[PDB]
Parts: sequence; structure tokens; C-alpha cells
Amino acid sequence: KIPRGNGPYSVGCTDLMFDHTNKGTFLRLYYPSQDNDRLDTLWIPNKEYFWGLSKFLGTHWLMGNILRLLFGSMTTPANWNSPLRPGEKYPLVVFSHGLGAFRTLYSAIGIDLASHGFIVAAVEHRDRSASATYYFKDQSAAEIGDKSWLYLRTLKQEEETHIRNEQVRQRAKECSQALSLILDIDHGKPVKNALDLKFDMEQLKDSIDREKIAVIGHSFGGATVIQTLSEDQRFRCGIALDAWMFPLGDEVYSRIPQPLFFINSEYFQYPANIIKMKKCYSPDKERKMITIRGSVHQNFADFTFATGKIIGHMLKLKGDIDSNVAIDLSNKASLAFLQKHLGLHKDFDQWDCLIEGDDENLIPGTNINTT
Ligand SMILES: Cc1ccc(N)cc1-c1ccccc1Cl
Ligand SMILES: [Ca+2]
Ligand SMILES: [Cl-]
Repeated sequence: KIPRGNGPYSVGCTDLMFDHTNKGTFLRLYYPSQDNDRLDTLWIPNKEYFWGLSKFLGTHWLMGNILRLLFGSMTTPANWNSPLRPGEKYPLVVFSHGLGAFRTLYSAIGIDLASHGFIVAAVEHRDRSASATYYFKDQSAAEIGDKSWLYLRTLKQEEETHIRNEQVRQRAKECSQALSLILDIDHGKPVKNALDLKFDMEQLKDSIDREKIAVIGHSFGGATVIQTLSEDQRFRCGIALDAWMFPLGDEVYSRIPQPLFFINSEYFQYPANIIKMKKCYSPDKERKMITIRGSVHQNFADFTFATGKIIGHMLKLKGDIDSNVAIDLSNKASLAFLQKHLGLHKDFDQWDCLIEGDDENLIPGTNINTT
């Protein structure tokens, strides 16, 4: 099981696609909800995601059918299409997924943030870094729900530097475009969701605390954090979860005025990556870095909760640390940082010690020696 949120709010969930094209925004929304008696949210909602996952794992596309057999009815504890909790303006997190992932695979993070009173827009990227994504070729196709699927792109070695950078740049644009979409919904723009879902978007009118915006992301999504902050000053801080720094252009590093928090796994990180993170540092800038002891790269994604301990450890979905313990550290440390740099009037400063890596399962800064 994907854990329930630790915060006081019930969590709702819905999907938003606007416009219907491959250039439109596609996101999964997690939000504080009025009600707590809806059906739980389907974790991976289409067979094509499973096909995409098996291609990303380098297996038979028919191995995707076995993943579907095992995981196709799995849910995540958010109230599907629940009404938005009224009477409050909510801070906004835009969240960017990693390579081979898609919008639904970071619900442990999205639900926990929502249960503490955030709206979370988890974008689905159309840069061919998702395992799979979909869109509609035109208005006709959208009406009848005739989906066009777009699958992960594999690269030749000679394509690596250039294409990863084009993708992180599109990823940042998709984050800004998702922000503009939510901000226009907040400020009352009528939006026809390309998906026929029983959640009226008119609920989001006057529901965003418009100054309190952050960008969060894992791996390729952590590079997306940094690119996004450098090009869109509407985002006031960013949290990079085990960022994979390779996609970033050399120009970006001296161009991040916003506060930036690195939360790293112990076993993923390496000198070339840490060096790149340290290039984001300068004395006028707010930077923080922590490492979770005993953790692996996948500790930030929902796959860490999808299997048992032995199979978990074998597939590198779990580390030596307990998955609930690790995500609690990452989510609590993130809440304290967001309180500090967004100016929230909550009680998230109870976790200020974690921003400093002060906990028996935290390393201050990094374990990686770059000297
Ligand atoms: C089995 C597996 C191995 C590696 C990664 N990264 C993900 C998976 C996976 C895919 C779909 C559903 C559940 C899981 Cl655990
Ligand atoms: Ca911009
Ligand atoms: Cl790892």
C-alpha cells in the first residue's frame, strides 16, 4: 500500500487535460477534499502505461500484460473526483516525474502534500521521457475518446547530451504552462477538460494562494525543477528529489535566484552529479542538501510501496531503510522548506531540523566525496 497522507486534510484526486493536443497540459491533481467517502484512485489507469513500463524496463511488451495482471487494479488512497475543500486559498506545487515515469507514480508525495493543505499538479510530460502518455489528434478524437499514445524514446550515445537538454527545456515549459493553466482556472477562465470527468473545474476558482508556488520533482524531474526556476520567476522555490543533473545546460547553474533544496538518496549519487549540484551554489543563494541513510533512487516513487521487502530489495525499489520512514523524512523536510520559502502560516517548522539533516536516518549534505 501507498501510504495515506500524514496531514489533517482529506485528499481528493482528479485528472486535467487542457487543451487536448500533444502541446496541451496533462496533469493529475491532488487537493484537499470536502469529502472522504469516494472510491479510491486507480494507480495506473490504462493498459498502455504497462506496455510503456515494460519497454522502459527493457522487457517483452507482453511482460507489460503481466504487470497489468499484478498491478492493474491497485489503487492509491485519494478520493476520486471528491469536491475541493472550500473556504481556503491553497499553496501550489507543480511536480515533475522521472524518466520512464508518468503523472500517477508519485501519489505518496502528492497525497501527503495535499493532506497538509497543498494543491499538487503532477504534470505528465510529452517529451517522450514518460513510459507512456496520451493526447488527442483533434477535437473529434477528444470527443469520442480516441487516444493517441506516445511512448518512451530510447537514445543512441551520440544523441544523449543534446536530446536530454531539449527534453528538460520542454519539461520546464510544460511546468510553466501547467502553472498558467491552474492560475487561469483560479482567476475564472472557462476550461473544457478534454477528459469527461465528474469534477467541475469551477471549484478551483479563488482557491489558489497565487504567491505561494513551488516546483518539486524526482530525478529527471529534479533537473526540471532547476530549469523551471531559472526560466519562470513565478515559482518561488524548488525541491529537487535525487536530481539527475545531466540534462541541464551549462548556462543554467548561475541563473537560479530562488531557494533550492536537494534531497538525495544514499546509493544513487556519484561525483559528476554532486559536482553539478554544487555548481548551483553561490553565497547570495539559499541552498540546502540532505541525504537519506540507507535509501535508493526509487525510494521517492510509488514503486517503493508496490512490492514486498525481498522482491523490493532485489528490484532496487527499496533500500536498507523502511520505505515509509524514508518518504516521511523526504515529505516532512520538504514541508519545513516550503513553509520557510513560501511564508506559510502552518506548523511545518516543527521539521526545520530535517532541512539540516538532523535525524538518525539523515546525513547533512552528502556522503559523496568530490575532493
Ligand atoms: C516491476 C518494476 C520494476 C522496476 C520498476 N522501476 C518498476 C516496476 C513496476 C512497474 C509497474 C508496476 C509496479 C512496479 Cl513495482
Ligand atoms: Ca518563463
Ligand atoms: Cl540507487
